[PDB]
Amino acid sequence: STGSATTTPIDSLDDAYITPVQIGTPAQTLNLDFDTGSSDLWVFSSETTASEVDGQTIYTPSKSTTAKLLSGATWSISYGDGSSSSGDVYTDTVSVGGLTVTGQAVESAKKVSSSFTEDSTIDGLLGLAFSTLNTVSPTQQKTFFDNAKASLDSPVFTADLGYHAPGTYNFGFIDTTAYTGSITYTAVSTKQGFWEWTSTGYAVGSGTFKSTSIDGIADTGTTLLYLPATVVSAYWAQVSGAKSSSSVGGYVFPCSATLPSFTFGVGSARIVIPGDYIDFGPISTGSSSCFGGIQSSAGIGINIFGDVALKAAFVVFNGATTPTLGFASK
Repeated sequence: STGSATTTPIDSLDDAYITPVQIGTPAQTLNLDFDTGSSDLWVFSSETTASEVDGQTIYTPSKSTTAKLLSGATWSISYGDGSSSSGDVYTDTVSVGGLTVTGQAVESAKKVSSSFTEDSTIDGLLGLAFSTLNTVSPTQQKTFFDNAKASLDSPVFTADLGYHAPGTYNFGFIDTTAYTGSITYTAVSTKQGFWEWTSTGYAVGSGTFKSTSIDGIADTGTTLLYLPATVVSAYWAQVSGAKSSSSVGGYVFPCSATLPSFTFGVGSARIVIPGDYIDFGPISTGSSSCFGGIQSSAGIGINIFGDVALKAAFVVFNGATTPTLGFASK
């Protein structure tokens, strides 16, 4: 089997992407944030504290003839941005772009933190990291991809995120029309549960490529590109007036600037992030200070190849017995 679904930016900045997902019988369609940095499929639901729902579409398990309470199971998750959610668990039928999994753990939120409430466009998350990170207790649950893998034509999914435009998540096949040149594959460590890999270096604008190993994670659920402070300083030093602002929480730059591109290495190959992809717009409405899309990871503990980087590429998440990542230009 295969599946193919369009993923759409939630706003004019590409802060996140939502993909429609059918849950239950009859189908209830929710728009979920596909997140290769986590491993829980959780939804706003009829069980979510009413004051914490503000415009999201909810899953109502009592209206699904295929929903079954996973008795005793609870979940609770905290994300790198400080947001969180928790609740109980049903199993139900879940379909993405025509690919159907029966018995998928659907984690029903009883509580969500304010950032989720405040984002009316995201009805939940669909985790695509390794199932070892799934938070369901006492019986850890598998991701949608893990459950689907055996049925897929090939044990892969691909992320093709758009810049200010829709893109595609495919399951079970590699669309050879969706990228240019060849796909370069690189090793993955699953030791932390992430799609963790080592970039071979970087370049700023037309500058020379610096060969240096940068370990990080391919994370569709993180907006920006988070890299070591040395690398980020070298990038922003090429932008007149750019500075790190403790009050804003990162590098800002004059909105009048034209940003240089940023290149990252995948083996001997190179992925170029156009400068425009690094512009996240005014820090507050009407400001002439703009927020940068490349930020330091120094306070995180891990480097994160988030959407800023991934949307410059066609990305293969290869879930073969030894997982690997593939990147192609597009």
